[PDB]
Amino acid sequence: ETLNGGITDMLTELANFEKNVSQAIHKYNAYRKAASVIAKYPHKIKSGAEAKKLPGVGTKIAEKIDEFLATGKLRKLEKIRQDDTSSSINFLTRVSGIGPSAARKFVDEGIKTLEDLRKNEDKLNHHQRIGLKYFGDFEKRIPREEMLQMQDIVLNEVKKVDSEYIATVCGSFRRGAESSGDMDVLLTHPSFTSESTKQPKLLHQVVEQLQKVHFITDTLSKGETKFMGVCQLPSKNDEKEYPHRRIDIRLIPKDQYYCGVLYFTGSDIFNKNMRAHALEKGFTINEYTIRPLGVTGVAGEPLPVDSEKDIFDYIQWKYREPKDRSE
DNA sequence: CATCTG
DNA sequence: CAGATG
Ligand code: NA
Ligand code: NA
Repeated sequence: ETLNGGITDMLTELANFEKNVSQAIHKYNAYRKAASVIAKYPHKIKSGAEAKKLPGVGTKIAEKIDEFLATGKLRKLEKIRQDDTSSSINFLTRVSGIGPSAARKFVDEGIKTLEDLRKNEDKLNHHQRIGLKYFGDFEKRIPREEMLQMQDIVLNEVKKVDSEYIATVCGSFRRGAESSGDMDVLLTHPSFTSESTKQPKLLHQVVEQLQKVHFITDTLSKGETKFMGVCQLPSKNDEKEYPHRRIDIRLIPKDQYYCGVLYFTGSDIFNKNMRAHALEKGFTINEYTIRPLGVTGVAGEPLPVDSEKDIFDYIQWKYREPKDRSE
């Protein structure tokens, strides 16, 4: 956690690069396990040879560790931090809708900058056009003071559309947290379930509303259960318009809400432990259910959840307010 | 994992 | 349809 941090980060930068630039998925994987395993390792790695002892770690890495340990740097790390090409890729990728692949094409196409991009909007898809348009906003964090004002509007509108809707805002928003990265809304209705053969309107109906009033301003994507888009806090008394923010809506068959809601809530850490305990309590949990565990190794059957309460009960645990769902 | 592209 | 992005 700090005894072998430099080494671990390195491997990360390294991993990163194999993946992002080179298409070295394998190598890229290679770095990751390594960092993962040095991660656990309890002592002060005092050498490569030492490290090699580790599973996951070979000669090439071990070699790298040496140079690192030996001198506060690594030539490869050095070169990769300079190379304006590889910098391009990390950069472009900062745009929504641009990943590595795209990033690489564009570069070899000669686009490595923001302006580069605008000059050739023509070359981007709807998402990326969008992404370029909001780069700034996209990067800005979401403050709860705003977060609240937004959830206010959402809930009120889903409500009008139909009193039977059930919306919930997950994320760290839900955990407590002062700011957040994007609005994530969970969505359901009684009239939609595991078996219930669909209902698309269920989703497009609300979406409609939001936009109706100008809260939803642009579309990243819109399926029949998921919608990725752009909302915006109606600017008040003209002088201070707000940042544009990523928001997502997702339909769920009622019978599987709470686990969803549980799960999207977090923390990643929380889930695990909670999940680990579920298992101890002879249970299994995932994004959708809670099944009694058979001793044969495994076994099925989704247990019924009417709330987040139902789940805890099951695993016979302390009901956790979202705040303390941290770790 | 769902949606988009082409 | 494969392949990419989130
Ligand atoms: Na991107
Ligand atoms: Na293939």
